[PDB]
Amino acid sequence: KRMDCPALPPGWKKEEVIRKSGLSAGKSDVYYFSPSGKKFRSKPQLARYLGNTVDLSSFDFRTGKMMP
DNA sequence: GCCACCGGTGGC
DNA sequence: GCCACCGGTGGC
Ligand SMILES: [Ca+2]
Repeated sequence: KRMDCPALPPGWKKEEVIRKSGLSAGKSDVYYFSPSGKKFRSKPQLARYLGNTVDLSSFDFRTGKMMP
């Protein structure tokens, strides 16, 4: 389920998806959804989309929390 | 053509 | 040996 992510700017949501088949079955992937609905799979991709005005240095992609 | 899904690996 | 990061792609 897509859950609100207050660590991000307004509108952002986070989803954890459990892999269903293959040797990695049971592994989790984390996705973030922009307010406009675009999907992001890594902190570099996320940071490039948001740009310099948003400080993600303390941002922990896997947990979705600021981890300082 | 798109994209959800799993596999591969460079850097640590 | 692990995993952040992203490539390949089958099913639509
Ligand atoms: Ca916020």
